[PDB]
Amino acid sequence: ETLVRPKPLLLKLLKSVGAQKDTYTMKEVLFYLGQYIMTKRLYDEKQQHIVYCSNDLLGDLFGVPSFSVKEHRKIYTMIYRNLVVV
Ligand SMILES: CC(C)C[C@H](N[C@@H](C(=O)NCc1ccccc1)c1c(C(=O)NO)[nH]c2cc(Cl)ccc12)C(=O)NO
Ligand SMILES: CC(C)C[C@H](N[C@H](C(=O)NCc1ccccc1)c1c(C(=O)NO)[nH]c2cc(Cl)ccc12)C(=O)NO
Repeated sequence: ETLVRPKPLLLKLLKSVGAQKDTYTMKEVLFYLGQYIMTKRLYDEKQQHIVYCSNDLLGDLFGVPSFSVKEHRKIYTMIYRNLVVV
């Protein structure tokens, strides 16, 4: 699998949910992002596919006020703008 190196702000976010490393697979990045979204309760309680991220680090990184977990290609792109491959 492709190994990626999150930029400093994304890495800070990942490590806040127990990520240990400086290089990751995209699946690991998505896993830790999910953990962040879950533990901070950023998902809509009625519509769990909706993530709210205005005035959160996640929003500043992704460049959106909210997104749907179903927007896979977009999420991949939003994550990728915070990476570099290694
Ligand atoms: C509220 C949400 C975090 C719940 C979580 N959903 C995730 C999920 O939909 N993953 C499929 C997927 C596939 C490709 C791109 C984005 C998302 C998911 C996960 C995940 O690790 N699910 O286990 N991580 C995510 C990160 C982002 Cl930014 C968006 C979605 C996910 C879940 O546990 N469903 O049982
Ligand atoms: C070899 C090839 C099939 C790649 C595929 N992995 C993709 C992947 O990196 N998934 C994690 C992920 C997916 C979407 C955003 C961020 C992170 C991936 C998957 C996938 O189904 N992984 O199991 N789905 C993707 C959707 C988009 Cl838009 C972009 C990437 C993926 C894989 O390893 N599948 O077992």
